[PDB]
Amino acid sequence: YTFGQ
Amino acid sequence: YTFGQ
Amino acid sequence: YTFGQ
Amino acid sequence: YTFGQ
Amino acid sequence: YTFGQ
Amino acid sequence: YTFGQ
Amino acid sequence: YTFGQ
Amino acid sequence: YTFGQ
Repeated sequence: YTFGQ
Repeated sequence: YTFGQ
Repeated sequence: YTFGQ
Repeated sequence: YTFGQ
Repeated sequence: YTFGQ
Repeated sequence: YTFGQ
Repeated sequence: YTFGQ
Repeated sequence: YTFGQ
């Protein structure tokens, strides 16, 4: 799980 | 699990 | 688990 | 920049 | 910059 | 577990 | 800059 | 700068 912003 | 901003 | 900002 | 694995 | 594994 | 800011 | 593993 | 393992 990867969340990038 | 990775969260980056 | 990695949280970066 | 976010790199997750 | 966030690198997680 | 790593938290960085 | 955050590096976690 | 945070490095965690």
